[PDB]
Amino acid sequence: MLKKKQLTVLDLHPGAGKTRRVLPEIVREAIKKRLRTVILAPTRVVAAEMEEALRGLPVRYMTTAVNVTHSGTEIVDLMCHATFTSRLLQPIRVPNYNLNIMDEAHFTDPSSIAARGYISTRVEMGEAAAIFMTATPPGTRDAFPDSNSPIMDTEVEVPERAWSSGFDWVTDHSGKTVWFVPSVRNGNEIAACLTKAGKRVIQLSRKTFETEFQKTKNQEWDFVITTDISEMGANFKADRVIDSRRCLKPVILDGERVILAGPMPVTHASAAQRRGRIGRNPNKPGDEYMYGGGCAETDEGHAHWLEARMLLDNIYLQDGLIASLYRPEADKVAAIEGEFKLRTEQRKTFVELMKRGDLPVWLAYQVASAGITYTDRRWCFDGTTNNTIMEDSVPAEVWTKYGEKRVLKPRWMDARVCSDHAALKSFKEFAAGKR
Ligand SMILES: COC(=O)[C@@]1(C)CCCN1S(C)(=O)=O
Repeated sequence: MLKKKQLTVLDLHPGAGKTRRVLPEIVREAIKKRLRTVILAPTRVVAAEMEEALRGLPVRYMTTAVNVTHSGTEIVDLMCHATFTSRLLQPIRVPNYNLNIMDEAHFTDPSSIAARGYISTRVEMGEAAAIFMTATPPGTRDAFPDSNSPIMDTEVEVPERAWSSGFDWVTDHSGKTVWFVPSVRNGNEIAACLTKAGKRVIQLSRKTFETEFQKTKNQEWDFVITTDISEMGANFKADRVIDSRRCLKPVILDGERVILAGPMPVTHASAAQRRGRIGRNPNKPGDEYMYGGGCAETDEGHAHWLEARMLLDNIYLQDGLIASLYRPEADKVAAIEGEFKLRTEQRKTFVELMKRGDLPVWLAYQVASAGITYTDRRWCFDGTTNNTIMEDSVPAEVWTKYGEKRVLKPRWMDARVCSDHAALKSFKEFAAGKR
């Protein structure tokens, strides 16, 4: 696999040992051939799992999730997918890695899609080798792949709100369950219901993942309520998965705003990854997978793929050339390569709005291309009356950096800035000039 001009899709079933057995072997061979190597982890929890698998091998961990003293003589770097894309965007020089290994290469966040497009373009140009590690590569139509032990699959009605009766099977269980919900707000309602019934519940989401995941090992639990984030390597010691088979989809309407459409069916890849959390111990057959809906290819027209093109149009590759999206996922967006390319100063603003401002890619692009500087927050208050952000059924309010009390009415409306209590609290601080 290690020869140039070759991208290998390592697609063993979930739990086959791609991380703990296959990855150290690849790394030993790459170190033997003096290949400059990058290992890309989806999250910080996977990066820590990787240090345990690669202990004793000379790897430079470019993450603060690991506390290692680096010798300064390593030719293998390990960083998160987002870190790689971030450094490609920033003026920091990134080595031209001879071998690029992406673990959990099915991740659909904009920074992951952009990293795949960049790496696969370098391979197509004959400059590098690449290994994409995932049981569910782009385009997969099998939601029921192989497992370490047999799984009991059951199509059943799954509650999406609190309930009083009709779902005795949910609470009559004596093992541990991992339940996938379409959103944080939906997970809160179901968690409150289970807690009221005497259950011990832990809730996972993107912003709280590293902190709350530790609780699955530190304390006894009955249920874990999670969003799609637990599809990226998150290992659990569970005997059941309750899968709503639903997710929210960001959609750009009329090129003017972003809405959170749905809940709608997950892809075949997501359903297979959610099921993949159980049936992993060959000595414990009969883990349960209860699913409450079907799959559809909801990745078509999803805004993440448009955002990855916004990222790639602003990364240098060679003169005026721009990296293309990885061919199996290149048709999910109707976008012309280069249409989002910004000049030096607007690009610098675009980067800072995502990196420091913590804004979604699409929203940061609208601000930067309009000629607005990073610290100028006047667009947070001068939008139309139907762009008013609502908190507790009343217009949200902030004190501006001038000391004036104003209604949050952004010129560009992106539903992700107020999708939950935490996101809106962060957007209020941004609009106030607090970061
Ligand atoms: C945490 O998010 C990031 O780091 C990414 C890679 C996400 C999209 C671009 N930004 S950016 C400006 O490069 O920081």
